[PDB]
Amino acid sequence: AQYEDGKQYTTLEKPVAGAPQVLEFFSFFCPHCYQFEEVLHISDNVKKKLPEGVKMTKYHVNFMGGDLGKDLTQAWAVAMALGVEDKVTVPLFEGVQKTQTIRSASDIRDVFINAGIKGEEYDAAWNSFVVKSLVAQQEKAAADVQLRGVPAMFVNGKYQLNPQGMDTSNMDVFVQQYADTVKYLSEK
Ligand SMILES: O=C(O)Cc1c(-c2ccccc2)oc2cc(Br)ccc12
Repeated sequence: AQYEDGKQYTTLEKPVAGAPQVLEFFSFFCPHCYQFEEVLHISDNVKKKLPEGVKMTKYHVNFMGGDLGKDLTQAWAVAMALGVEDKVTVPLFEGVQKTQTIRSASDIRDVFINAGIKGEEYDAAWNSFVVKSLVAQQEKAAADVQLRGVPAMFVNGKYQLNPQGMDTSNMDVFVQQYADTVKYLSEK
C-alpha cells in the first residue's frame, strides 16, 4: 500500500479513548520543534489540508528542561487559557533556543508582557485553578500515549506520525508528505 504502518505512521498498541482528533506535543526546549514552528510551519500546513473546523490540539511537555520545562508547560497553559498562543510561540522558542534569554519563570513572564498581556492578567491566570487543570490535561494526554519524544503528532488516539520515514531533501516536500499523511489518517 502507499501508506504503510511503519513508514509514514505507526499504530499505538493501546489506543486512547476520547483523545483529540489531531494532537501535537512539543517543547520549547526541543530543537526539531523549533524547526516545526519557524522553518516548516507543520501545524499551519496540516490545518490547511484538513476540513474546516477540525480540532487541532497542541500541548507542551515536561520532560525537557527540568524546572523550566515545567514552568513552560504552565506558561503554555496560561497561553491556552488566554488565547494568546500565536502571540508567544515565536518569542518563547527564540528566548529559549536562539537568544537564550529565558532562564527563569520571570523571563517567561517578560515574554508575555512584551507581547501585550497585562501583568495582573498573566499573574491571575498563572495562579488560577483553571490553569492548574489545563496543566493536568496536558500531562494526562502525554501520559495516555506514553510519550518519550517530541515533536509528536497523534491522530484519533490511534496513529502516531513518523517523520523519519519521510523525504527531507526538500523542506516543502517533507511538510506536504507529513500533512497528507495526517489527512489520510484522519479519514481512516
Ligand atoms: O531529520 C529527519 O529525518 C526528519 C526531521 C525531523 C524530525 C525527526 C524526528 C522527530 C521529529 C522530527 O525534524 C526535521 C526538521 C527539519 Br527543518 C528537517 C527534517 C526533519
